[PDB]
Amino acid sequence: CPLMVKVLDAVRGSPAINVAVHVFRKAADDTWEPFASGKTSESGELHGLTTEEEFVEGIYKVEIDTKSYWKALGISPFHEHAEVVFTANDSGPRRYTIAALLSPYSYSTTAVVTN
Amino acid sequence: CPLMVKVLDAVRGSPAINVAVHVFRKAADDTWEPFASGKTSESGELHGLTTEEEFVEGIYKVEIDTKSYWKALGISPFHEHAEVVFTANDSGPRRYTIAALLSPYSYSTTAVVT
Amino acid sequence: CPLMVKVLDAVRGSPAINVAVHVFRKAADDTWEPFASGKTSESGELHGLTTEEEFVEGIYKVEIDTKSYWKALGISPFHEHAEVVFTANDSGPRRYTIAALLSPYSYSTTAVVTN
Amino acid sequence: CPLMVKVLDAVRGSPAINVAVHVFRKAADDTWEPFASGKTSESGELHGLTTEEEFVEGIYKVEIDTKSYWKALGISPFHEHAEVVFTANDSGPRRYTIAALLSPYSYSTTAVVT
Ligand SMILES: O=C(O)c1ccc(-c2ccc(OCCCCOc3ccc(Nc4ccccc4C(=O)O)cc3)cc2)cc1
Repeated sequence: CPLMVKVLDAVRGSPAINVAVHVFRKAADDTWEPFASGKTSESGELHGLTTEEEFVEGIYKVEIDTKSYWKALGISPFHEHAEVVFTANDSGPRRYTIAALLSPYSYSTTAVVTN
Repeated sequence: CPLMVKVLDAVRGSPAINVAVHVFRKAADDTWEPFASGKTSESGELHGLTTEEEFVEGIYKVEIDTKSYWKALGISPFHEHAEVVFTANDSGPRRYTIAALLSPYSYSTTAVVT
Repeated sequence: CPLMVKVLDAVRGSPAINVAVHVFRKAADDTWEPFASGKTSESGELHGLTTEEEFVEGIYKVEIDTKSYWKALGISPFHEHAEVVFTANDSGPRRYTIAALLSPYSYSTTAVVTN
Repeated sequence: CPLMVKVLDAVRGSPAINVAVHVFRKAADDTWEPFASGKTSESGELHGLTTEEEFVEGIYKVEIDTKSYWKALGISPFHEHAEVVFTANDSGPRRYTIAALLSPYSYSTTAVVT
């Protein structure tokens, strides 16, 4: 599938499990429209967000709910969430993986784009 | 100086200079209102964004214009911008430094609160 | 298998392919003894370094040959290599993944340890 | 001051204070010879390690004692230490800053050469 998210926890040295992810797509009126959502599995991966057909060209926001993750673990973090904003599929369909590493005061994201 | 932003370039091994940064505060109606802005200096740092008097508790967004930065170097980047969204909290320490490390397909951010 | 390495390239937004990895284990005389080696695949992953039986307790060094990687791409990087040094299997067998993100002047490593 | 080390703690959102750092230079016989050492300050930085006169071209190793740092906070970390190994090269810029970001199971390092 063309959009996947994988999250690691740098404190525990583990997949980040049960991380909620909401994806938005910029609409014609310039608002963020809800596009897809899900949560990471026991492997820290989130599969099945969308399909090739539905994942059209656009500007997408992948919101990773890092505060809700840290608060569900009873930890007080810094950030409200991690925001990944990117233009997708503007040269034809690609497959996008958003990889994230989380600590309470830091996060890091990288994109792996394949054709 | 309660808020400082520092931006580094992981490709060239340098400060990220002349990067535009826009800070917003979340208003009561959930909209982002402009709060402060600037360009990073030769050291990749942006000082003097706000004062202790103006910088009250609440949710702030720091938007870093990474796309223009990369395109000026002739590099096509992945992100439209980098975003850092956080709550400022008078409990605990007073000075927030937001540090960003940039690559064309990656951004990392950490907070140093002292 | 109990020791895996996965590497991403933050410049290209791709797996880091053909990255050489050498693993060492501290011997009784305190020298670094060669233990296993390999290179990342087209997926940026390196599987098959060792076995449960051979991967005994010890202090291991995973050397990721980042300079050779960047130089094979004709790019001049900063670091000679990335070094991951850790005690393994001291509470029983675990499975270790060393995840790395590379840029010419930076690198990042995280460990995912499962039981 | 051609070489500076700065260390940050991603768990607490603070400088990593009183972290021991040992710098070595590679000798002709491939052994690591002591070169300079220190503890990070209250700002998490370590200044005054060397001078331009002593810091000649060659391969250097910066070893950061992250394991003691974490254990003093009551945290069992993954790494025995962090290592940064690099060639110092008079071609191009003169001042090397080695920045490290620490978590118990992760370390990241970037170089800023100006
Ligand atoms: O004050 C100052 O001057 C100053 C200077 C520099 C600073 C830094 C230094 C280093 C970082 O490092 C950035 C974070 C590290 C990169 O993150 C990632 C590491 C590993 C992976 N890997 C994966 C994660 C999930 C799934 C799969 C992978 C994989 O296959 O590799 C992704 C991102 C950030 C800031 C801070 C302050």
